[PDB]
Formats: sequence, C-alpha cells, structure tokens
Amino acid sequence: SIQAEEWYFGKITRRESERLLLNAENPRGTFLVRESETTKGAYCLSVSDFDNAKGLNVKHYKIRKLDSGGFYITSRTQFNSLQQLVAYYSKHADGLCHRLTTVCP
Ligand SMILES: O=C(O)C(C(=O)O)c1ccccc1
Repeated sequence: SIQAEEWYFGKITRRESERLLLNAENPRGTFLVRESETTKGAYCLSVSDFDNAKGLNVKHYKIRKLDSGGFYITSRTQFNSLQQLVAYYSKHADGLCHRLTTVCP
C-alpha cells in the first residue's frame, strides 16, 4: 500500500518537491514519489543530483501505471508494485541520474 510508504509524499507540487530536495545536506539519490501534477493516474519520482557542472539539482521522472497492473518508467523494465520499482532503482542507475539512496528528509 503505497500510501503507507515513508517515501510517498502524495499530492505535493513539483516546486515543493524541489524545495525539499534542494538542500545542501542531501546526497545524490535523495528521493521522493508524488503524484504527477497533470497526468491522472501517473506518479513522479523526484531525485536529487549533484555534479561540478550543475552543482545540486533535481530530476523528475514519470512513473506510468498499467490497468494490466505494472508500474514503469521505461516500458522495457516493468514491476508489479511501486515498492519493487523503488527497490530495483536503489540498486541500478540505468537511465536515471543516480541510483535511489535516501528518502527525502
Ligand atoms: O506530470 C507532470 O505534470 C510532471 C510533474 O508533476 O512535475 C512531470 C513531468 C515530467 C516527468 C515527471 C513529472
């Protein structure tokens, strides 16, 4: 049950997610999952990143959900639950800016 997850921030805007993530104390991969502002039934994975080029910054990835049950960022890599998706991206960076490391404070 996604709403019970401490990383699920629910109905917060993109700007608020950036306010929370743009904190000097957050290491790369600090994240949160929220609802998409404009896509009904889709969620967003907001992730903090850091490089010497851009410094501290935030990326937003859309998580699609199938009525057939799967969750995914890219259709080639699907999961049975949002929880499994988070667990997989905590170990593989794949196309994300960084692997998921710590839940946003
Ligand atoms: O869906 C949106 O409106 C939105 C957002 O809420 O920032 C978004 C846009 C691109 C990727 C993830 C999320």
